[PDB]
Order: sequence, then C-alpha cells, then structure tokens
Amino acid sequence: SFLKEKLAEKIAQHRPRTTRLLSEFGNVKIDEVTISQAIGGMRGIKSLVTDISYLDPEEGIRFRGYTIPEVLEKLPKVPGAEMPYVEGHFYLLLTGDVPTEKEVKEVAEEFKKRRALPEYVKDTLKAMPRDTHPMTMFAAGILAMQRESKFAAYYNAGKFNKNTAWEPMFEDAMDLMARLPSLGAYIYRMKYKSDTHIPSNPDLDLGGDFANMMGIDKPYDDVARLYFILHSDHESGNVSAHTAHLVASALSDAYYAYSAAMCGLAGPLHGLANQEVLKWIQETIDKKLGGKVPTKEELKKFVEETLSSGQVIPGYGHAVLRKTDPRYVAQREFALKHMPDDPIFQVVSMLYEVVPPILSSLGKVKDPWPNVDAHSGCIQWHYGVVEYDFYTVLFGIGRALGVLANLVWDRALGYAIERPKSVTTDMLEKWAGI
Amino acid sequence: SFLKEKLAEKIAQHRPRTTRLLSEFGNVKIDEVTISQAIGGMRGIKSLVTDISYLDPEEGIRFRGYTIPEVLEKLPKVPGAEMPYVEGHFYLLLTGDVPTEKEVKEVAEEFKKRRALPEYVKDTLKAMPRDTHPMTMFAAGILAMQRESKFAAYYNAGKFNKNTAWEPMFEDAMDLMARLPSLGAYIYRMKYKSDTHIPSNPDLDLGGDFANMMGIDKPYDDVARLYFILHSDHESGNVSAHTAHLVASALSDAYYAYSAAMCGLAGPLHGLANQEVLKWIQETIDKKLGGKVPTKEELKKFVEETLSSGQVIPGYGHAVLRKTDPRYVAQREFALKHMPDDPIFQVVSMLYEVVPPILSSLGKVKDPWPNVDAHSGCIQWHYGVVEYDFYTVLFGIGRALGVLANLVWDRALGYAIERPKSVTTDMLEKWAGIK
Amino acid sequence: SFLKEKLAEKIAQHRPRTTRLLSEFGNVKIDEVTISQAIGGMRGIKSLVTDISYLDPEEGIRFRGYTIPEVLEKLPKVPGAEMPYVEGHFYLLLTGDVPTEKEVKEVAEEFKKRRALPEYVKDTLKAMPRDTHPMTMFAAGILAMQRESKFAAYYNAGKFNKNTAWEPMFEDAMDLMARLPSLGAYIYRMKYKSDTHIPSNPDLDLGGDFANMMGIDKPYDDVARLYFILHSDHESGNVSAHTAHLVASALSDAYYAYSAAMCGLAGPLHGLANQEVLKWIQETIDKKLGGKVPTKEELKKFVEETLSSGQVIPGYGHAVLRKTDPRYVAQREFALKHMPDDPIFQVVSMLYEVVPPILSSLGKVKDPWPNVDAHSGCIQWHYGVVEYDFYTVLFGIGRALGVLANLVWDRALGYAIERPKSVTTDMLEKWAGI
Amino acid sequence: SFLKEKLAEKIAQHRPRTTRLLSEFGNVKIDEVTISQAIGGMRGIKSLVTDISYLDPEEGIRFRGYTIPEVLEKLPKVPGAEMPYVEGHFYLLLTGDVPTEKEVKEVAEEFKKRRALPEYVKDTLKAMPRDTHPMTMFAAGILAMQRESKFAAYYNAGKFNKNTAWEPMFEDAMDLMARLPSLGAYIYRMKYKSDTHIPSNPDLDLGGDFANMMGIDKPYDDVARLYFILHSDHESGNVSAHTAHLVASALSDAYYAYSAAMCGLAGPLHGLANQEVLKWIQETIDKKLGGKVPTKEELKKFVEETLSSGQVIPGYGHAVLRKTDPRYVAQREFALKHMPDDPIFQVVSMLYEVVPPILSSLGKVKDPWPNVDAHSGCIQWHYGVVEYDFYTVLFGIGRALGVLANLVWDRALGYAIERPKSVTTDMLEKWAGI
Repeated sequence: SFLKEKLAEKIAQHRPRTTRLLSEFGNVKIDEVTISQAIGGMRGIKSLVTDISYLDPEEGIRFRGYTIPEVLEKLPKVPGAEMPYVEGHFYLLLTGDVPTEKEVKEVAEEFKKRRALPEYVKDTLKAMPRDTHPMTMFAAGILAMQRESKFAAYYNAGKFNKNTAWEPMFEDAMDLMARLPSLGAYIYRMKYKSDTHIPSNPDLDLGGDFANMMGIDKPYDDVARLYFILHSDHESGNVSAHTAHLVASALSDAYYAYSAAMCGLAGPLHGLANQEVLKWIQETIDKKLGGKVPTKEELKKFVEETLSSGQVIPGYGHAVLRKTDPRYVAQREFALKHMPDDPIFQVVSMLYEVVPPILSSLGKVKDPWPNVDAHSGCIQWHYGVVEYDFYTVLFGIGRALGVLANLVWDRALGYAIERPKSVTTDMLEKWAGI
Repeated sequence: SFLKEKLAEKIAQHRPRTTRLLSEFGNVKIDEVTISQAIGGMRGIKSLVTDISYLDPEEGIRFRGYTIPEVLEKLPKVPGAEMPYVEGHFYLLLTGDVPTEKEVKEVAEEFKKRRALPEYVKDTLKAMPRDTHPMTMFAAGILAMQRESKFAAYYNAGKFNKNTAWEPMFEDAMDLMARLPSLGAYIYRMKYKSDTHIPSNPDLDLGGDFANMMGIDKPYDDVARLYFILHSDHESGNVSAHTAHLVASALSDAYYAYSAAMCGLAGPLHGLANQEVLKWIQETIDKKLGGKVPTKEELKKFVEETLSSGQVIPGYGHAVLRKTDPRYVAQREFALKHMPDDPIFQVVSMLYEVVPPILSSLGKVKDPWPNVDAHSGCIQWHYGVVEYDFYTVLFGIGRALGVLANLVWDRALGYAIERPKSVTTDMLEKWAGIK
Repeated sequence: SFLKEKLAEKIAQHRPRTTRLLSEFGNVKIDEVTISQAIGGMRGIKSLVTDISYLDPEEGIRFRGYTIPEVLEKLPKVPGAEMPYVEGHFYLLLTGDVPTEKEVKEVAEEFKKRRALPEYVKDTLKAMPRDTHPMTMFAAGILAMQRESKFAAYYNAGKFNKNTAWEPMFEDAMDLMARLPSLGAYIYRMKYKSDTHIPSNPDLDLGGDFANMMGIDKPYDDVARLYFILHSDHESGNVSAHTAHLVASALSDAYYAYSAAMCGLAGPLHGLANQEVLKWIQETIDKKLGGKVPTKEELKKFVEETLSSGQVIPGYGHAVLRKTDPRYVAQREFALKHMPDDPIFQVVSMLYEVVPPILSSLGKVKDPWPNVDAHSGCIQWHYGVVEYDFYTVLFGIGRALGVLANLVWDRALGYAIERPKSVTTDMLEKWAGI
Repeated sequence: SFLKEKLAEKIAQHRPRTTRLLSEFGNVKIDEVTISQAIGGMRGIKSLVTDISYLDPEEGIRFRGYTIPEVLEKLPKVPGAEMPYVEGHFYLLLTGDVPTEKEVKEVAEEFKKRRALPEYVKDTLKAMPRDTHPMTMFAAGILAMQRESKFAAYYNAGKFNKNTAWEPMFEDAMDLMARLPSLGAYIYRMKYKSDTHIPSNPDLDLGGDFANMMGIDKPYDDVARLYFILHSDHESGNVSAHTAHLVASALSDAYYAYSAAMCGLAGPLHGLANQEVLKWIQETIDKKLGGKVPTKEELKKFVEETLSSGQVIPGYGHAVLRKTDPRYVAQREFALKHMPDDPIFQVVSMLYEVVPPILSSLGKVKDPWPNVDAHSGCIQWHYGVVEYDFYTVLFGIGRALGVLANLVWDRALGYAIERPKSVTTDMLEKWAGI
C-alpha cells in the first residue's frame, strides 16, 4: 500500500539518526533521578522516547510537530462534514506527513476492508456478565483478538528479523485500529441500548461509521471525529501509552499491548476525569446553583468556598500540563458553534473565566488551568451519551491512533525491552545518610 | 497473628520512613540517565522502589532480605512433603516475617475459602476459541473477574481513603492469589487433557491442590511448590511486575493490573525462554548429537559451533544478572535429587559446565551464566507437562505471589501514579550537541 | 496379565497366518457374485473377514468361539450381581481369552480412569436442538470427541507404521468404550429426565455405573450388563459394524468410524426393531385383546389374520439367521427369572410358542423364528425405560464392544482400504444377454 | 418445467429393467471372490450397482454416459463465467439429461431458496472446540441437520411406501446439496479468516455464491464450479460414496448417510492426497531444488532417487484407474489457461512429463499415471486457499452431487440393505487346505 511504502521510507530515513545517537552519543547525560522521583512514580524523569507526539508543558500537545489547530485545518475533511477523516490523522501519526485527499481515501478504503468484528468477540462479551464495566469488556475484546495476531504468528514461525519486524506490527495496528470503534459500539449497544445493533455502513468513514453503529445522528459523526483526534496521543509517558510500550517492548503483540493499556486507562487517575467533572458540574447545578445557570458572582463564591473547605475543582490541574490544554480549546470551539445554549456548557464556559484567576493566586495547584476532561462530557451528554462509564471507552478508541502508531515505530527502531532497576527503602536510607 | 493485622503493623512502621525520605531527603540524587538509557528501555536506571524482593546482579534475588536457600530452609514445610507451603512464602512476601505453623495454616485455610472460580470465568473461556493461546486465556480469566473487585467497588462508592486503600487491595490480592492455580489448571485441562476436570481438594495446600487439579502425581506437588516460590518475584523492574505496578498506580484494581502483567509476561523476550531452551535442547539431542547424551567434549564443540555460526545459547544471559541465577541452582538441586538419569537434564547439567567458560572467553554476553529458564523445562517435561505454551502460565501463577504482595504495599505507601517524561529524537540530538 | 501386552502377543501369533493366506492361497476362490446379489445388497457374499465373532445361520452368534451360554457362564461376575463385567467381555473380544477375575479387575480399573466425559461434548449436545433424536445426539457426541483421537495425532505427526498402528487404535478404543455409557446416560437425562444428572460412581463397573447415571435401581445393572453383552457384536457384515470397518479401512480413527456406524444403526432396517416390536405388542394388547393377556388360541388367530392380511410379525426373520437367535433365548431366560408375570412379557412368551409354526407353514419367511429385537423391549419397559427412541442408543453402546475390538484387529492385521467395484444396469443387462 | 416430474418419468422407465434382471436373470454370475480379495478390502469385486457414474479403468470416469470434456462442453454455462452451473451437473446426475437453460435456472432458483444455514448448526460448530479439524466440523454440521430430515419424518409418521420413498429422499438431497457450500464456507471463515462472515448473495449460483462466501475473487468462482463437477462422483465403490450407500441402505436418511460418508472421506487413504501432494512438491522445491523451478533433467533424477530410495511419488497411483485420470486433465487445462507461470504448477506440469515413463519402466505400480489429487492443490494454493486441511471439505461439497443423486436412485429402485457375510481366518485356512 502507498501508506506502507511511505512508512518504509520514513523508517529508512529515521534509523540512521537513532543508530548515530547510540554509536557516538550514548553516554551523554540528559537527566538525574532523585529519591523523590523514585518514590513518586518516576515523576519528571526523561527516560522514554517517541516521535509520535510531544507534550510541551506550556503550548500543550503537538502531533508530529503540528498544533491541534494546524492538524484540524490541514487534514482532509470527510465530504459533507466539518471534521477530518480520522484515517488521515492515523496517516499523519504513522508517517509524519499531512496526507492529500487521495492518500486519506486510500486509508479509508483499507479500514473498510478490516472493520469487521470476529463473531467470537461477541460470544466472549456475551459470556462475560452483562453487568461488567464496559472498559473490562473493551479490554477483553481486544485481548481475545490476540488469536488473530500477525506479529505473533510471524514470531512463532521463526521469521523474526529486526529490520522487518515493524511490518506485521503495522498490519496488526491497521487491523486493530479499524475494528476498535465497532468493538466499542457493540459494547455500547449491548449494555445500554437494549442489545439491538445497527450494521456497519461500508460507505462511511471510521468516525461516521462509529456514530452510525452507536445510533446517534449528525453531527455526532463530527463529535467523534474531533474527539478521537484530540485524544489520539499525549506522548508516551502517560499510563496507557506507556503500558502499551512496556508490554510491546517484550515483543508482545499489539493486542496484548493495547488490552494492557486499557487496563491502565480504566484507572481512576487516568481515564475517569471526563465523567467526574460532568458529574460534579451537574451535582453543582443541582444543589448549589438552584438548578439554573448562575451568575459569574454566584459562581465566584461557590469556587472560593469550595477551595477553602479543602475541596478541589475537578478537571483542573495536570501532572505535566502547566497552561490551558489546547484540546480543551478545540472542544470549546465545537460547543460554541453547536450547543451554545446548553445549560451544562454555559456552566463549563463560566468555569473557564472564574476558576483560573482564583487558584493561580491561591497558587496551590501547579497547573491552575483546565485539561480536556473539563469540556468533553458536556458535549457527549448533549448528544445523549449519558452513560458515564462508557466515556473511557471513547478515550480508548481515540488513544489507539497514537499508541498503535507508536508500537509500529518502537518496532521499526528496535527499541529494547524496558527493564529499569529497583532499589529498596533501605537502599534509599543509605543514600540519604541514615 | 491475623495476616491483615500483622500487615497493618508493618504498614504503620514502614510509613514514617517513606514520609521522612520525601520530606527531608527528597532531592538526594540516586542515579543519572543517558541517551543510551532513554533509547534502550530505561536499562540500568534506578527509578523503582519495592521492598518485596531485590535483585542483586552478583548474588541474585533476595526475598525480604533472604536468599533462596534460606527461604527453602526456614519456611514451614507441608506435612509429608519436601517443599514449603506456597502460602507461607506469600505470608513472607506480605509481612517480611517467616510464618510459624499457626500463621501459615491460617493463610492455607483462608485460600481454601477463596479457591472456587466464578462460573462465568469458565463460560468466558469456552466462548474464546479453544485454539487461543493459553496465556491469552489466562489473562482473560483474570480480567473477567474484575467484576468482583472490592477495590473497584470501594473506589466507585466514594470510600477511597489514602490510609486504608490497602485493605480492599489486600482482599482482592487474597481473592486472586487463591484462584490463579485453579484458573491455570482449568485452562490446562480444557486445552490439553480432553476437557475433563478434577475438582479442587480442600484438604490440600495450594501446590498440592495445583498438582491434583492438573492431574499429576507426586512429586509434582513439590515441583510446583518450588517452581512458584522460585518464580514469585524478581523485584519490580521486570516487565510483568512493572506492568502490574504501572497499571495499579493509576488506581486500577489488581485484576486489571495482573491481567495487564500477563500481557507482558506472554512476550517472547519475557515469558518464553523456558520452552525455547527446552525445544533447543531437544532439537540438539536429535539433529546434532545422534539422539543421545553426548560427551563433555562433543558438547563443548557443538556449543562453540553454534556461537561462532552466529547464534545464541538460550537460557544464558540476563539484563540484570551478572552471575549464576540462584533460582537455576535450586532447580538443579531438585533435578539432581529426583531425576539424575533423565537424558534431557544430563544435557542441562553438562551445559552448566561447558557454556560459562566458552561464553566468558568470547566476552560478548555480559552474563556468561544461566538463568532459571535454562533449567525449568527439563523438570516440567520429566513429569509429563509437555505442553510448551502452558509453561508461561505456570510462570504467571508463581509471579502473582510477589506482584500482588507488591500492589498491596504500593497502595499502603500511597505510591504515586507512574508518569515519566517522553522526549523526541530531535530533543536527543539537540542535547547530543549536533543542533 | 495386562491387556495390551496380551493383545500384543495375540497379534504376533495371528499375523503369519494372515501373511501366509495371502502369499500362498491368495487366488483360492471362496465365493461368487450374482446379478441378484449385486442388486440385493451383497446378500450372502463372503467378502468380509473378522475373528471377533462369527454368525452361524443355524446356531447363531459365537464370540471368539464361545456360545452365549458359555460367555455368560465363564466370564467373571460383578461381586454380588448376576451378570458379567462388561469389561470382561471386552477383554474376551480383544484377546480371544476368557479373563480371570484378576484380569477383568484390571480392565475395570482402567475404565474408571477413562470414564469422564469431555465438557465440550455436553456443550455441543446443548447447542444441538433438544428436539434432536437421541441417536443423532449420540453420533454427534462420538464425532466431537475425534478431537481427542490418539490415532489421528499419531498419523498427523507422521508416525504411521504398519506394525504399531494398532496401538493408538487400542488406546482410542479404550477411551471411547469407557465413555460411551456415560454419553448415553447424559443424553437420556438431558432429554427425558428433566435435565438433572446423577454423577458417575467411581467404585461401580461399566454396567452398574450406567444404571446409576441413568437413574434406575437394581436389577437394571444386570439388565444392562446382559444387554450390552448380547449386542456386543454380530460379525462384521451388519450395517453398523460394516460401516465402522469401511470408514476405518481408510485410516479414519475410531471416533469417525463409530460415529458413522451409529448413522447406520439409526436406520429403520437396522436399529428400530426393538421399539417397533414393543409398540406393535402394546397396540395389539390395547385394541385387539381388550387390554388383557389373550389365550394361546386367541393369539394364534390374531397372528394368522395379521399375516394373511399383508402384515409381518415384527422381530421374527433375519437376513442371515435361520434358527432361533441365542440372544433372544438369553433375554427370555432373564425375563422368566425376573418378570414372569409381566403381561407384555406374557405376549412375547406366547408369540414364541405360536408364531414359528405359523410362519414355517406359510413357508414365506426364511427365518420363521425370533431375533433378539422380539424380546429386548419388554425388559426395558418393565424397568421403566419407556423412551422408545432411546433403545437404539443402548444398542449403540453395546455394539461398540465388538466393533472397536474389530477396528483394533483391522489395523493390527493391516487390512486394506475397502473398495469394491461398481457396475451399471447396462452392464448387468449385457451380462444377462439383455 | 420440474426436475421432480422428469425424475419420476426416469424412475418409471428404469424400474422394469431392474425387476426383470431379478425375476429372470438373478442367478447369472458376474464375478468371483478370492481369499486375497476378502482379506484385502473386497478389492476389485463387482458387488455394487449404480447408474450415476461409472469408472472405466482405461477411460476413467463417465457421468451418465458422458466424458468430462463432454460434460464441460454441453452443460449450460453461467452467464459471464467460463464454467457450467454446478446446478446443471446435479440435474444431469439425477435425470441423465443435459438441462436446457430453463431447466438449469429452475434448479438454481430452488437452491437459492434452500441454501440458508440453520442457526443451530453455527451454535453446534461454536460449542465444538475451534481447534477441531474442519472435516469433523463438516461432518457434525451435516449430522446436526438430520433434525430437518423429510425422509425421517415420512418414515416416522408411518407413510413409508417403497414406490414413493424416493420423493422425500429427493427433497432431503436438494435441501442438503443447496446448503453444503454454505456449511463449508462458514467453517472456513470461522476457523481461518478471523471469524468474519460474508453474507450469501441471493443472485449468485452455487459456485459463485461459494466463492463469494469464502471471500475469494473471480476467477475462483470458476475454480470451484470446475472443482465440484470434477469431484462430483467416482461410481459407488469409493469409501465415501459406498459409506453413504451402505448407511442409506438401512433407510437412514441422507443427513445420517452423508455425515457418515464424510467420516470416511476424512480418512488419510481417501481424502488427503491433494494436501499431501501439494506439500511434497513445496517441500521438494525448498529442500531439494534450492527454491527454484528446476530443469527437466534435475527433476528426473530427483524422481529416480526418491523412487529407488523406496519413497513414493504422491498423486500417481490408484486402486481402479490404470490410465491418466481425465479429472487430472481438466485441472491441467484450467491451469494452462489461468496460471501458466505459477512455480508450483510448473513443477506439477513437468512431473506429468517425467514421472509416468520412469514409473512404468520399473513396472511395479499398476497405474503409472496421475490421479486428480496430483493437480488440485497447486490451483487452490494459487488462489490463496492455503489451509491444507480444508481441501477435503471442498472434496465433500463436490462429492455430494453424485452421492445424493445416488441415494435418491437407491430409494427409487428400492435397493436392499447391504449385508454381506463375514468369515473367519480359520474358515479361510480350511478352504485353503491348511
């Protein structure tokens, strides 16, 4: 395919740069580790390499060098719609190049051929109790499809070649990515919409087909296209991306790797913020603000009182972000265009003005600003995706774009098994001088 | 005494030390990071803290301060058997104390009441195609039981408290550990023994009951006790244990964390060496040494041929170990005792002598010495576990002892979400000074 | 001593006989084929070889040289029961030796460890519609278990060897024979006893444990033991035994072979005469005799009127037998002892007196005597096995004793693929002169 | 225009022929039986009658009087395609007439109506472990559908009439024939193509719809159409057809009968040679000829070394053919047209030149010529059917065309239960004079 040939070019161009870094510059120091960081989840340690995306603490995320506004402007749109083909974003993440219309359409045609869900995935999901969390189902679905792994067949057949290993990884990535929105939709329908299902429409693009199978009309197609691209990657040190990278580093295939990643993304400190903001807003409109959009003043003192209590404002702060999330800003522009009179949005917006001043002064949070999780839910809710637990599956679908692109490159560049060294508490006391 | 009270005691003693390290000695440097290490999978970077086990490059694994000989010496033994209660090593990894007889039997009895598998686990495994890899089934079994997570229930009901979060994690760790041998045995029977199942026997310890459910006579009960204890932990930095830790650090429960771990352990660079060594040894006895135990001399030269011909000796070398793996030694001791005449073992025994000198002379492999995987298979094979892919599942059962003990402690000490920083190739080049 | 080594010795003795017959007397003629016989199902043609049993037209079946009375006399009995260990008859068919008590106890021990039904067999039976006929369920259960075939794995792994092939076959025969009663019982329970199952008792013999699992008290254990022994074999030329031989002659394993055999045994001209007889007797009692035992003379006229109005007496006549079936006589001895006052048995008994005189007089029926099917039903009904369709499944369980012994020997003696030649009607018309 | 009415005409004018042979010429001798034949699987004994096809040792197979060039030439062709309607071939096997366009279309309409696979067949095949061999699955699928048997229901309801019985048998044959390619395809998808399914195209003929559901592009539709016709029958004496005839003879319905047939076709001595040839060629190319299309002389000496070493050349003998299989020749013509330069075909093509002279030179094999199995594999492989075990299922689909047409005729002519006589080894020894 044109995509695969383009990728093989980029790989041949990139490889000598990595080889040279190891050959001539291997011993150059880039960071230190303190006791604090060792106890505190490797916080800040520059110890991972990816070219898929880079998370500036100030400017936010860039995808292959591009800002979010650049991505959304440059990528070919789906004919009729506001937003890019998600396929074209995948193209970008894999190659580094913005695809032409022709190039995106090629990827779109190939996703259509790979989109069908194995019947045994449905069988497995029906055998798991219907009351299982949808992220458990989503991770199980991915894992069961490890049976189809081309990377795994290639290894087990003794065909492993370090120059070539990326190739079956790419095929697995294409297979898995094409299917993840059908898996997610199947889980949504089976749990929440009376277990009635809408057939994949073989003429729609990934995002459009996802909206179709979920059973949500236009413009949910664009909501999803936007959503998937914005969640696509946040460099490789976040828990889900890292988990995939780690597991993949042992030459586990992408089904094992992305299943594992979703076990991490299900974690309350990673995947749950979207819905916890939405809930706290809703619960705030209910109890505090008399059931309507308040005034800037009334809101002002609600936040001030919340903070002095000892309580926190959800969807604000981040472990790496220090300014306004540009993923937040794009969600905001979609809302402003499409649901300006939604009560929940209005509260979201006014939180935008009020909450930052009040805690850059308090100065207690390091990132006194909104992450994307402050804006995602109100848009989902608006279109009737009310099933909070499910929001993380949407994240799961989105994040596969970057993560699976990352696993192809990990393999392209022959990155080694990730295996840091442990130390004991006693050893830490030794170094500290106790 | 009661395991959970004993653990609370240890948690209350341990917590001040961690606090003091962060409060007064935060910024003490313990290591550096180079370009080579960022590219090379964090190799050698000291950036993980666990007290369960510690891997010494020269001396090997120590569990809670103890070497393997000490562990096998001090842990109370199953009446009528060679090896310790697997339950007593769990007690050790959790508490730091060698259990008395009272204490181990309390764990043994508590596991007995937590052994039975949810029936939907069997339903789920049957719905997965039967030609699914055993490790895929093993990870899925674990994952489906996240429906039962007490930690998840605790969190989702709003009860998360930093001081007490370890308690539901403990309950899940006890629930899961108790079941993993039955889940593995289910998978072994369903795939490889015509799908007939031998019920759990509640008068048997974990390891005895494992051999029972697998359908294998004595001394496979001890083979299993020893294997699981040997494979129980290898500090936190190995891929499987690290994956559990990473995932749970986002406050994902143990079912999510341990399923993710087995996704990593299924990897060829992590979980396959046992069966690759064995296949190699069998393929060598056949097509290279005339279906026979060779002479020390012929093997000496066969090895030299293989290396120079551009290949590797499997089950030799390690990322962290730099001398003989004492897990290998404990396996060798078992084999010398119980199968001295087994032809495969003889080659394994002979390789022990021949290979380290040759590898060392070449000065290529930093660990010219064997790891456990060099030894585990001839033992499994001997007793009739011929199903190579299932060896990794034996590994998964064992490795849960330390990983789950570690997750309890991660939550006890409130260890933060693991979130290192990525950098790009362009950034490395900048720092390399080549603009 | 141990069965397999005894079988091995027997095989070593029999081989040179076979080898000599072929090297030296290959061209000796032993029969002809006529147009009548080509059209009429190879009737009477001497074209099969087996030593397990031999059907004598006048004297009936002999098992390994023994009559039925001799078999039931010499075979060791189950301690405290009337009838032999079914395991002991198996030993006899495999080896040609009456086993000692010690030798039968070794086969019984081995059957206890081979008895368990694979869980997927009952998954498959539940997926099949519950309204499926029990012989379809029976053949399917056997066929599913060909996944476990040691002979098939032996072949597939490239280990086929003229000399040793019988060894995997023996292993498969032991595995299958051990399970067949259990498969039968499961079908009985799942279809006709409300789908509640009674577990195997591991201290019971094949026969006793079959009755246990079926849910039927003593003496149905001896009913079974005797039933299975009487149905164990009828030379190799009957449809079911011949089907298994034919199929296995292509080196298909015993599961394929015995499943196909049950496809033949299900046929109305092979497997149904038991139930057809019983239904006929029960209709006869109710309508034609006012629900009451007739007199010898009342029945003699009923028989005559039935015959002379273009109907047959079911359970009399055979394709090969020409005298009273000794298997019928054995059922009768059991019924006389255990249920003499049974009305249905009283009609069966009188029919034995009255019918043969009348059939021989008319001189139309070449075997004016009963076969076993005239008698089996009234015993089964007496003990509450009323589910007519199931009776064939009992036949299947028993016939496997001789058929699986026969397959073991077929491969021991390297019997070639069975492949006769076909002709057309045109060619018969040419043979005949037109 | 109705097949059933035409078949009733053909049965009415055939029945007196059969009657007369029995009435007047029953005693004419057509063959002998020797010790060697009785021991050696009825080898060569003329003991079976069928009119569907006849295997001349020198001409090879004729279908209803016609040669393969004649069938392929005269049967109406599917529009747009190269090959005849498979449905047209079934019409020929049933009636003996080559169908008009109107006639074949009628049959194509009837299969379109009867083609749908029962959902419980899928249920059953899912509950059977996915690692079961596809032929075990194929045989189970057929077996499970005896639930639907018209013939069985007609018998069970007491309607059996020896003049009329061919009629529900025909209905079962049409039903089952229409469905077998959908069963095969389902098995192929669920085992080998990730358990995703391509729906039946109701506008396609049998062969075209098979290729559709398999997921293989034109021209595999013609490959299949040709494959199925070529494999359609090989008279009644081959193991699979014989097994079906035998079981059916006991008035077992076609589902029981064709299930049992596929148990025999699964056998290594009957169903595997396609696989076994193709593998041997592949292995030879790799191991023995350094991975290249060899010269005529390189291969000749390879054959000579293989043959003198006592190892055999697969796909070049037969128990009945004594000359080149015309089935082989039609495969060769197709490949000549459609895949000239295929390396595996090149080797097949050169083998056809080289092997026969060498083979007759030593004069040990009775048939020093190819059978169809020497050619089928390179064609399936060319088109991406690489799953060797599945090739026998293709065989099973094909062979049903002849076997089921035969079972209809068996019942039309009221052919009797097949039940030859067994003898013992002792009895062979007496006759020999030992």
